[PDB]
Amino acid sequence: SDIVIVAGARTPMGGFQGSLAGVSAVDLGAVAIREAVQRAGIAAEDVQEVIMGCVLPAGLKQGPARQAALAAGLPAATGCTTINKLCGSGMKAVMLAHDLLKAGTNQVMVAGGMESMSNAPYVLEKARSGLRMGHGEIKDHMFLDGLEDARTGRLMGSFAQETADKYGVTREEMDAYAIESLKRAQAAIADGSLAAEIVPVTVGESVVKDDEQPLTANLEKIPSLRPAFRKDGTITAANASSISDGASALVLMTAEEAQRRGLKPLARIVGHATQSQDPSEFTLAPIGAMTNLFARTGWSKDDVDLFEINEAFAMVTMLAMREHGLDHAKVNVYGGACAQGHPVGSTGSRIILTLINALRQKGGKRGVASLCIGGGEATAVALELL
Amino acid sequence: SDIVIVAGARTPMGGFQGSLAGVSAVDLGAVAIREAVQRAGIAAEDVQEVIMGCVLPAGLKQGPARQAALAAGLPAATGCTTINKLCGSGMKAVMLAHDLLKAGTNQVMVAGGMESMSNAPYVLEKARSGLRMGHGEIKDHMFLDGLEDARTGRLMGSFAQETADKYGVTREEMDAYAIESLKRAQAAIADGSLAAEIVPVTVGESVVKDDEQPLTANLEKIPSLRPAFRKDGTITAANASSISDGASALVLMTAEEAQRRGLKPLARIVGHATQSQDPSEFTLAPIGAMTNLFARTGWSKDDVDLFEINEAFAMVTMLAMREHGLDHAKVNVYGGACAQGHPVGSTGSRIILTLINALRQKGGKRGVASLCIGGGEATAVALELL
Amino acid sequence: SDIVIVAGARTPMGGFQGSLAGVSAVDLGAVAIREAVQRAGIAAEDVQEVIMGCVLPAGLKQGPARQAALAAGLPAATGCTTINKLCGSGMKAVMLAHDLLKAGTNQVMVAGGMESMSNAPYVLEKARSGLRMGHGEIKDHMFLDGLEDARTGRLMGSFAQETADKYGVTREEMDAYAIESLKRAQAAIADGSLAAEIVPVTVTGESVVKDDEQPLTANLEKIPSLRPAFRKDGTITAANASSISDGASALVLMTAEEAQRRGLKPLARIVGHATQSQDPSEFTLAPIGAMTNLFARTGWSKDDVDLFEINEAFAMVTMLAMREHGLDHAKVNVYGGACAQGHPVGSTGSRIILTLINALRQKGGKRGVASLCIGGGEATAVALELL
Amino acid sequence: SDIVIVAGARTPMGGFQGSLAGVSAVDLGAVAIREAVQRAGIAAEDVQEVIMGCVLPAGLKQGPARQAALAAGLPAATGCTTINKLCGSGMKAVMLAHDLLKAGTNQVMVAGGMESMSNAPYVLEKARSGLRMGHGEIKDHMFLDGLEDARTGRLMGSFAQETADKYGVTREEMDAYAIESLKRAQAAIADGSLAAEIVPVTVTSRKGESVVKDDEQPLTANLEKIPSLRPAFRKDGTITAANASSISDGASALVLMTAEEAQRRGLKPLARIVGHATQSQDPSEFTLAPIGAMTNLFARTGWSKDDVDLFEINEAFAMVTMLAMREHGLDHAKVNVYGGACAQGHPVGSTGSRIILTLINALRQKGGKRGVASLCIGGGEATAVALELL
Repeated sequence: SDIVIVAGARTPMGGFQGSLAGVSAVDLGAVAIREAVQRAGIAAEDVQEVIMGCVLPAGLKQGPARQAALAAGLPAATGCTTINKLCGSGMKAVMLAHDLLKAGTNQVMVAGGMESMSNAPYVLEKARSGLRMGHGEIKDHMFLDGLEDARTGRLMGSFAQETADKYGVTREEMDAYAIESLKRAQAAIADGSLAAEIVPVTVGESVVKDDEQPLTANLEKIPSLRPAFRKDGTITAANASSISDGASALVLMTAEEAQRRGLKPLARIVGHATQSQDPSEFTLAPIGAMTNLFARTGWSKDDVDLFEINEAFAMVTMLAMREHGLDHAKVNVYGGACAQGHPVGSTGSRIILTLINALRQKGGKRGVASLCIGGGEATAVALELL
Repeated sequence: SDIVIVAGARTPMGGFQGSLAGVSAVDLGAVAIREAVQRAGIAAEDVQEVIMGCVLPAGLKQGPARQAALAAGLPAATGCTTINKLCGSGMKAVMLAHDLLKAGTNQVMVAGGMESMSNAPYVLEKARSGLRMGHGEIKDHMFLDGLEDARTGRLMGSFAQETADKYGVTREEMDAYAIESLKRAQAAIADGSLAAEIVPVTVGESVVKDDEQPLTANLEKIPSLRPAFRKDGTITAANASSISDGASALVLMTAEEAQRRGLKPLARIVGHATQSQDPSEFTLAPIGAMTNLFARTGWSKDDVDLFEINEAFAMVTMLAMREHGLDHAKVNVYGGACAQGHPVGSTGSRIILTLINALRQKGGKRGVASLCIGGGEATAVALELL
Repeated sequence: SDIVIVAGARTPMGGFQGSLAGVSAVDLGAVAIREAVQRAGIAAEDVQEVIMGCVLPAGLKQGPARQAALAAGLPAATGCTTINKLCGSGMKAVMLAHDLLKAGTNQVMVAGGMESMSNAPYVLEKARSGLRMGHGEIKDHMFLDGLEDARTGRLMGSFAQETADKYGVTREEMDAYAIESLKRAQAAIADGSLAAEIVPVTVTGESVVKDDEQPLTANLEKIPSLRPAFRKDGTITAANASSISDGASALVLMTAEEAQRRGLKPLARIVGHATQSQDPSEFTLAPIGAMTNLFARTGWSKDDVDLFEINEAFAMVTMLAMREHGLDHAKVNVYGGACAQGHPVGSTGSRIILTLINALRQKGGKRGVASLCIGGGEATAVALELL
Repeated sequence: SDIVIVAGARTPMGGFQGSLAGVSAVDLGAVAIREAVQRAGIAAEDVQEVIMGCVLPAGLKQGPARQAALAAGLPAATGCTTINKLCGSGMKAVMLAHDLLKAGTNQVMVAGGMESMSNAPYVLEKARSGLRMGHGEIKDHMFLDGLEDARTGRLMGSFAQETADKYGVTREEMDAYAIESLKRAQAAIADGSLAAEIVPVTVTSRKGESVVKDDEQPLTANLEKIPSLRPAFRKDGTITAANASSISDGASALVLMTAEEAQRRGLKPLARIVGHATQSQDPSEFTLAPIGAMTNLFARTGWSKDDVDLFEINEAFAMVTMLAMREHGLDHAKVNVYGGACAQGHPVGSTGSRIILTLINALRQKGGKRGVASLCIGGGEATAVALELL
């Protein structure tokens, strides 16, 4: 009945057209799954069902999760499903695995997420039936089906900008938050802290073992960047998370199944929760996400040692902290997406590994991971070390 | 907790650039979702969670399932996920919602699927980074992301031709299955047999109420047509399912939740199962699926009054009927995808609705629905009318 | 020194995705080059150089005039060039051929043009270096490289609209001109007057296209009620403007000495040619200048001219040229023009030369002037007489 | 009428997506023309007709030559034609300009060519009517309309490789001529011999505005790597990136007049054109066309190789120049004396007029009076020009 996380791994996150541009989302997935299975102390053959999140599947070919599982060396006998809950896909994958394990459908599962934003193709909406006469449109798949509101075509960024104005969040405040996340991401790379959640990728040949974007960023240029989403706005490239490539994966089991294998798992899942509201409000949903999780769990803000609230935009984390009265001391201790980027499919499960690793290395037992989700939603997971 | 299908609705199936060509996957999902909710005798605000099948999301804009729920008239408060288990997607959405109800995450869910194969756009792969020099491909998204093996580039039909040669299934055998399926579909259209599962679609403004492909098909010429996947092969455009457009949604609840609302559910989900094996062998996966399903539930084929076994190819239903010793008179009794079409996102849930309709009208009680899946898989669901 | 047209052929003019859409511009040029040379009574090998106009060469493959020449049965020893003087490309082709023969470069040449506006591809401008991120555009080759002004991005019809207003031309005048062109073009097809200039084109079942498509599918009743085409309260329409069109044209040219050396009788002598170049916004007027410059160099006057071919890019082009030069509509485009037939951009310039010659032979004149306007602000004119 | 070259200029040659990638073919055209009309000591207005060679006009907008002239600053009264005779376009523009001048059509013309191979777009053949079902193609305009045989679809390098094989030409021989072409091209750059023929081009980068004054490829070529380069056109071939000219960006323009019109203006022209010739044969034998073209020119002019002080025989491949030199019995010390296309590159639309400018300049500086300029042409052709300094 108690659902435990046995092991996991994430690739480095790559800059846009950066260090993982040579690697398909499927191959990044395969590497995370392979490593998570190996760390979990089980053979490939034991994995009953795979669920992998992926927001941008055009050009990935038939069954991104299925391709990822086989190239991870999981046998044909492992059934696979790819899921899209946008930004939250990765967490939603861990939340479906969780419910399937409590439903008694399976005993060992892989859940996680993958994105190569660098390899999203373009689409021709009128190629098939004919353009006929006159100039036409080639659509960016990542903007069209990923980053843009469907009803109004506006980038999630320009929604984030109306909310930051509404809450009196400042240019300097969001830059201060984004600088601090950068410093923490740099410190964490430098002292070897992230090694324990990372699996290197090899791409003539070359090993990417460290998050690219925080080792390339210039903290000095940050107060002078142009507003990214609205003329004379306050949100920039640096105080919003960057387009990125990465994959993440966990092995979940029932506790009985861990113990039956003689495995000591990392963490039990205490609960999960979902908040859904107007798309315009997506950056605020984690507040809702987390108040639902507190009510379901029994937990309050006092019970939690560490939080991972994803930095989709600096303002998302800051307003969640403010509305829930949290200290930046307890929140994204190793930095986050502003410094490292946001591979939308993967971040949802990635922040769940990061939370564990930091609970383990900083000496906590209880954590909450949470992120906002295009279309106006947010997921949250409550977690205890064992 | 017992898990029940309270109500369900399916659009007509349209042919490739046919009757529903003017309607997006999202809008087909919305017609179906709104009508299921209506038929369940609840309000839109009552649906806590939505999961919808969708194999080809290119061009549909952000969160297909999310756009469908909201255009259905479901509030922003209902949370939404899009899933992809290829031709299995709609059955997998119903399986996930089943397991989430058993886990106690929700009490009311909509699950189903939605495909506009007509409106699948074209994909340009290396445009983003630059083609640099030399010619390139522009990929049919439907082919690349839907119908072709990933590792080989081979259409699933090419795998089905192989398997059928290997099992000694002949052209006249496959065509005999195909002519019978057609007469069942035509009869069922003329009968008014399928008025209870269908919700019409408005595209002047003409209402589409009937499956068009069964009506347009030339029963006469089935044995004349050229082979599809090999110049001397036995599989044709008519003993394989056609490209089509459609959607389908069910309302699922706990037994207790339908009882509290004083609703009369249609059916109980007795259980589900998945089978996964080599991609080249996907056509045979339903045999293994139906074996896992009898094991999981203690059912036998003698327990089953009616089967709905998806006719992705005639040879898939003929081989599953050969290996399980089934009567054709009890399989796909209002026809199937050889006559009607296969909108790959929707068919998995569609056949669950069609199985319940025929059990009610033909007066059985116990039903099995199963279908094959790109990547070497099949899913299976056992239900019982209440 | 004296320069003669020995013979020629033009394909029918097909509509946009109409009768010749299954045929490439290279293959339409091949049909017209082949028949011109059969009608001249010379061997493929007696052709020393080819010059073919083609405004929309993208997707046509290496050397459009080279391909059409070879497909037409001409040997590899015949040198080929492709030219683009926009709408004038096909007249200019004849013009360069005339000068090369004058200069002693060759004794026997083929000159004309070809266009498949139906087969014009789409172009993607940044796909080589990278779109990087964001929505981009896919550009209609026919519009980007043919029909739009490069400096403004404005359709030629948008220039034509402003000029027609400035010169006091009305909806009713242009529609009336364009109904007359329709009636002439239908007459000439039905009574067989165009047979002798046309080479039929067999398509792929297999069938023979022998008649210009567009005058036969035109709705005369709708003309007066059509929406303005290039400005929301304009007078110009799809009907009194020329339509996108497919086809090709080809003439054999020689010095007079070579004609009599081989003992041929040529159709016509070329008395001279002229070019008028001015502001692209004034391109509909440039023919007025072109004919003026021609009258100055030949020593002809309007009154020496028995028949005129003045291409109907727009009905106001021919109207304004007719008004300024004081020409009798009865002596101008006697078998109709491009308002009814279409304007295959690269072919038209040489086509009206062949039509002018057929018209003089059957209506019983001697002296003709072909002129057309050119995108970018130009115009060419040719002086002909029958022998 | 005698026909004189009064003046001309050619842009530096940019490598594929290199030094001139941000300039359109037309902007390179404008720059060459404007500098040629200035050096010719005439006014923009005195130019009555423009003929510009351009092999890849997709995406350049309506009337490439017309835009080149208007942007250079020639008035709207100056008539303009774009021409395509593939690799020979530039030279064809000048031959046509020579003929129209001889025929009395004009007294003052501009001829040349312009190519931006960097900025050639892609084309979708079936997008108009629609792909309907199944995977289609997106074609490289440079390849489809410039560099491959229509009939066979084969790259011009494929034919080149097959002719080299047919004649027994060795990797070593081909590399030895390319090593010499690059030495010549480096030495020409460094002691400023190319300065007189070149008009610099102004470019932009994230650095700001800079000036491109030099041919980039001779400067960034690795001389020592050349024997070690992989073959370019068949698994176990002899032709490579170094012994075949490179894809390139560039424009060139000449002012032509009748000798009378130049006299009338008090100008002193650079050279008279003594004649031109063309050779056409099977597209597979394009690399051999220059041999016939020169034989035909010799026949039309009454000249022999003994009358000729310097030659430019464009190095589309090392083997083009090498086979012409062997068959015409030519001295390599008198052929491509400032290097050629193997070192510098090959903007297909400009190279025909460019080499005529290089040949005049070599003749004034290295000495001599009489030159021949000849190059091969995709589709199996070749043009040649004989000219005399005045």
